[PDB]
Amino acid sequence: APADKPQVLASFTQTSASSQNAWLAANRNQSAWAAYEFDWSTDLCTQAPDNPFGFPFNTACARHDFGYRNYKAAGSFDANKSRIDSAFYEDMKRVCTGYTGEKNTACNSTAWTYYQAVKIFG
Repeated sequence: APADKPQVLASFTQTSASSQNAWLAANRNQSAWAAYEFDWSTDLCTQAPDNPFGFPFNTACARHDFGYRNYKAAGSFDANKSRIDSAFYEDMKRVCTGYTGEKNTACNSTAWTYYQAVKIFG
């Protein structure tokens, strides 16, 4: 793979909106990133806790899968797990800002539950 793969992987897995935006563009153009041989497989939120109100967290889950799978492939998972989990939480919170009142609180509560369900592993 290219020499800057570790840096590209870091850039796609930060908690910032710009990192998520960069990853989203790559996700839509995976073939353009073929040289990097990233693991683009994801189960979306199928292995996550219940989502009774149906908030659209699929993309949040997808980027979290990307972070986990690729850092595990690089053999440096334990040291990056925290940031990946946090980025996941931030991605979900971004979704929630689109709601007000009860919905906003319910959305943030579901986001917290999802985050805690992965944080339990370490």
